[PDB]
Amino acid sequence: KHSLPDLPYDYGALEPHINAQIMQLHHSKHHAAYVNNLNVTEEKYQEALAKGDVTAQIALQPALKFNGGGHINHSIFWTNLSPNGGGEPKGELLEAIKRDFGSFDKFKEKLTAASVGVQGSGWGWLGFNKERGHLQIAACPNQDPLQGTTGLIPLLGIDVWAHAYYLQYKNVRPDYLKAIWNVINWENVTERYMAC
Amino acid sequence: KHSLPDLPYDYGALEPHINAQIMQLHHSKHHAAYVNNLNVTEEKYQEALAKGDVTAQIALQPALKFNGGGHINHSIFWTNLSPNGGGEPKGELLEAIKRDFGSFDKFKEKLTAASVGVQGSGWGWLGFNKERGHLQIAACPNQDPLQGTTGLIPLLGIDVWAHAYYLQYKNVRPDYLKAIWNVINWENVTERYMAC
Amino acid sequence: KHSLPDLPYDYGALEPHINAQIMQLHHSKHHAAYVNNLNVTEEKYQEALAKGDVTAQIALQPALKFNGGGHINHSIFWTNLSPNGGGEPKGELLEAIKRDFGSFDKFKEKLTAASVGVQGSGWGWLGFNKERGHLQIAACPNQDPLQGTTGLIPLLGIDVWAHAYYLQYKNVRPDYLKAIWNVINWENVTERYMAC
Amino acid sequence: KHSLPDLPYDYGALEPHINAQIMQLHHSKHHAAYVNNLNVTEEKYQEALAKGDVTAQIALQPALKFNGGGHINHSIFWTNLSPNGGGEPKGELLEAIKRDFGSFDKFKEKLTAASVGVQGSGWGWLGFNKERGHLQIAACPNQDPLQGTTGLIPLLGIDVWAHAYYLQYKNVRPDYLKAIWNVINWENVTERYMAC
Ligand SMILES: [Mn+2]
Ligand SMILES: [Mn+2]
Ligand SMILES: [Mn+2]
Ligand SMILES: [Mn+2]
Repeated sequence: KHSLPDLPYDYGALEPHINAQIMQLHHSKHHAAYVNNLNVTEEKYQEALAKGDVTAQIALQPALKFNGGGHINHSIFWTNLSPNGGGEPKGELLEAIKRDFGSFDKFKEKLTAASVGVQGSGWGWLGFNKERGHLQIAACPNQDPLQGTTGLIPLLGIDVWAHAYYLQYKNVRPDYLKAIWNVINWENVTERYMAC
Repeated sequence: KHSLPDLPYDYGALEPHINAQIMQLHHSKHHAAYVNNLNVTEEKYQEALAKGDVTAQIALQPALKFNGGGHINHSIFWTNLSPNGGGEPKGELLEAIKRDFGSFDKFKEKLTAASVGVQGSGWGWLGFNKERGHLQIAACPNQDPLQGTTGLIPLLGIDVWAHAYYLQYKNVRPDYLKAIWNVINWENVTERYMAC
Repeated sequence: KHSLPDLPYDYGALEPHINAQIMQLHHSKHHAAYVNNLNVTEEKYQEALAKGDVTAQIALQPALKFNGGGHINHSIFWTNLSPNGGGEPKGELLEAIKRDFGSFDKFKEKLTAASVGVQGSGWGWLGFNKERGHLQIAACPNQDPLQGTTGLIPLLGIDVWAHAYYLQYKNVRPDYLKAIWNVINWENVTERYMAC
Repeated sequence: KHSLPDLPYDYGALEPHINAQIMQLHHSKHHAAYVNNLNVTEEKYQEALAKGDVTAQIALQPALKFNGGGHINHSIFWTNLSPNGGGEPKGELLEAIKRDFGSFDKFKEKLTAASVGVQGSGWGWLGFNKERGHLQIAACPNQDPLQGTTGLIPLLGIDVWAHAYYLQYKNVRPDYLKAIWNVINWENVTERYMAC
């Protein structure tokens, strides 16, 4: 069982950067749909599994990756934002940032470039590479979850699906990316980082 | 060279089914971006080709498929719609429809199911199978063009990228699909069909 | 768990078309590995599902598809071959082949083309489409199973992984394809066809 | 056009690690086919580009990637091997390997893992990342070229297509990988490394 997580703010807490209408639809509609479909897919897989039905398992697994990934991605995203967010990180996170990307600006520039460049719906990720021990930027198609498909540990995600910005910024993703920086919860990103 | 095609109507000609704001953005912004990037990609490929630079050719070819496909898909789409559209087809097209899908309703039902089911951005296609000589429904991811990636001849396309309906129907694709039936130019679809 | 099925004949029963060495390697080494790995992966997957670990499930997915498909594909393949095979089929399978492909020779020409044209490792597939009600030819990459990833019901499968012909026909697949027609078990393909 | 490069040594020069039969087949049959097909595809592509036929270009894409990559990958591979190869590298390539992987043995352990773990046909790739400035290991499906699809500059390539080891090591890739370390041309990998 999986559930739709309650936000730690209210829908309008991020205005004017991300309007309340987007936050409400994104949470109670889009994320809700992924959780519901995820639960369905996984009561189905559990019975395909019990019967040893390999064909059903494999047919199931675009559904499970899309909805399961949708749940994982959005669950992290909500925690990645805050009405008291914005600014720059401090401590080991900032030290690591300029160590792997040169500076906070270069990092910001590369993450923005990765998110805006996604063809179609997708996500832009700052991740941690456990093996190599360094920060890394990656982009995922649709709702493919970062860790499950790449191995990298997710620290910060920028959702570039049209439903995350279109009603407010239309076709101009650059404006969407430029605005979100003001509400990123660097306190949460650092927590994620330290746990690695 | 490729150019942005002039519409055969004005932006508001399809109201209330598809509002004027969507038609304007979709044409002068989204389609325009694909044509521009397409032309860039193909003056680049032409010089990669002249130098025998295989690596550059292969690096180029997500760009070319995405923007080139974007141009092809939208160019057909505009002709697929009409303010005098709607209703049902007549002649050999309707005969072929119920012959391959049972009835116009079953067909309509399956095409709607294919479009609404697309994970992420994509297109739903009624196509013609030259080899087998029958109608066929297919769905393509992002801007992958039907013929170039499937071999099927495109007859009718339903664009399910959020930029084609979100401002008006939000997350409810079913409402978007239900509305578009009233402005489909069956006269154009039949032309496409007869040419096969 | 799953099991390596016994072969319906001796390893050297398909000579000279497919030598005993290949049959022995293909069955007792390759197919056995898929079963063993399939079981290890399923056990795994059962643990991830119990804990609701979506990430573990999504990460497990390529291992399960590859091994699950390996087991499925090969299990069908063994029954598709016979020392008393060869020639053409009779009954309605034959009429269906005429109806959907023109003639038996056109069918084998197209199934051979789909098999030889597989880039890298893969399978050429005669299948049945329940939706349309007709036979259809498809090719699958590596060990992706026909039904699970396509919806088509498998009738006859041709394995074009190098481990199925390289020792005997080297770089020449056409020679392999040409030879295999002599050991096709049409009785089995007919049974599979009458079942759906 | 493109050309099948001559081999820097005789076909039996890598014995007993890679027998003459494989080397002869791999070079004069497989690589030659990629070059020939690459040239036919390019000529083609030149015609489609002249006419501005986007559909023909997009349809041509898998043929060109597969053959173009085949030619690129194999051309690098021949220079990566030598009768006087084997042992370890010296100079800064060695320090870079220590710095980015810990030790030479950890590097070969990881490059071997990436190569043996390739599902189906593919390549294991040592590469250099110009953006980050460090060595990196990557695996590519079938004939997809490293640079063109990844951005990484190729230094050392290990071919795991069955046609590169099956005749000699059958189903056991680890034996093949274990053997190949004896003929690696570190002089060439060093030159490729110093160039970028
Ligand atoms: Mn989202
Ligand atoms: Mn569109
Ligand atoms: Mn096989
Ligand atoms: Mn090779």
